[PDB]
Amino acid sequence: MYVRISGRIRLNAHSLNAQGGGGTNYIEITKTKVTVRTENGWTVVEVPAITGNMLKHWHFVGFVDYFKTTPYGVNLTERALRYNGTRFGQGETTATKANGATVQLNDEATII
RNA sequence: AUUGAAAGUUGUAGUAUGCGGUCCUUGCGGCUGAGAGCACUUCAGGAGUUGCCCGCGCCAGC
Repeated sequence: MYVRISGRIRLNAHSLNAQGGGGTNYIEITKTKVTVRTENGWTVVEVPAITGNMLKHWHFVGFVDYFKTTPYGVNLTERALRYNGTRFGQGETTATKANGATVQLNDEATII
């Protein structure tokens, strides 16, 4: 099954996907350039935006939440329960399941 | 079909997690919209005008 969704969302008073850190004063929101008409040739304007990484991570969070309750919820990484998106970072060969069982990252079949 | 023929610089990644622009504060105290002032002074509801003129309580009644 393949599905595609596209639409518009109203959204006001949102500090989503800021730039600066917590300890730094004046946390700034992310900006991105877009190209529009303005009843003449093409012009680029800088507008607030939310990156696709943020959306993908929150989809991951929702999927983990809705897959935990299923009877096959044991088949999950321990990092997933922590909402940790770092899947098999640099410098490791084995991973830990949700129940504590170890899994070897040798073949894709067993991993999936 | 030619320095030629095939050739992903690629796959995973939340610049995040917490945080009262807050606590105290009389736009308050005193202050006559007050004192002097005739809506007064002179004015006939007045002069003239018949409740008039004619009229049997009447004739027959032992």
